[PDB]
Amino acid sequence: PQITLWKRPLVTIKIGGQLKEALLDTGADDTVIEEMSLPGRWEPKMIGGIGGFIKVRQYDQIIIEIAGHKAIGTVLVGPTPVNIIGRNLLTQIGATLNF
Amino acid sequence: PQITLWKRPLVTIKIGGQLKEALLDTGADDTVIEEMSLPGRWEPKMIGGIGGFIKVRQYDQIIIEIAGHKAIGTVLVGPTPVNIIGRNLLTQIGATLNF
Ligand SMILES: CCCC[C@H](NC(=O)[C@H](C)NC(=O)[C@H](CCC(=O)O)NC(=O)[C@H](Cc1ccccc1)NC[C@H](CC(C)C)NC(=O)[C@@H](NC(=O)[C@@H](N)CCCNC(N)=[NH2+])C(C)C)C(N)=O
Repeated sequence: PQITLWKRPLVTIKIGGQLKEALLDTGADDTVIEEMSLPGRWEPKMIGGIGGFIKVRQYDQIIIEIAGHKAIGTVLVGPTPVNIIGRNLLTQIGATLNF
Repeated sequence: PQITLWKRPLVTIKIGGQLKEALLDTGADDTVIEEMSLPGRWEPKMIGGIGGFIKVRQYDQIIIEIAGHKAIGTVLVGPTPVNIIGRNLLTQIGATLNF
């Protein structure tokens, strides 16, 4: 897929058997998903963004399918206004920005 | 160019008469620049992201050259942690997201 940017780049993902919508974000180092139950151990972390810092639960080596492509890596879960797929996962599906 | 996502995608931009380094942010609807005295009128605006909102000043019709690509649109100036080139300007340089 060659995704143009006139609209927000929304993609369907499947995490924990659950389908959700997420924004492919090249300005995010990591991947933060809204509060949900995820099987596994998780370590408490803090990340920051434009408005400041938020507390998240950190899950390692989670299997996640982004637009059909699979990836296995870290997923942070917490109070984000929107689900974001960061660079840690976008590199796994071989996404690049072009112009 | 084709930008890979192993590292933050940073490019040099030109606003007003100065050179800067900005991050191409596919998950930013808007463009927000670090604090700087740009001549011209503006309106107060509130912008949010992860963690909350920040107050910014809004300038319209500003010309920015990004990666040797001139565009023109609204720029928001405020105490942002990084210069962020959003979709309002990315669509003007014809940038796509491909995986
Ligand atoms: C391996 C870990 C690395 C270290 C780790 N990294 C970070 O914290 C880095 C700097 N932060 C990030 O990468 C975070 C996302 C979270 C994350 O990836 O962890 N990135 C971000 O927050 C980037 C911008 C940025 C980049 C780098 C630094 C700071 C800021 N923006 C992400 C964000 C996504 C959006 C859909 C909410 N976009 C925005 O914030 C833009 N906002 C918008 O476009 C709004 N119009 C959206 C709606 C707002 N309102 C609402 N939802 N009710 C803004 C630039 C105008 C850490 N914790 O220190």
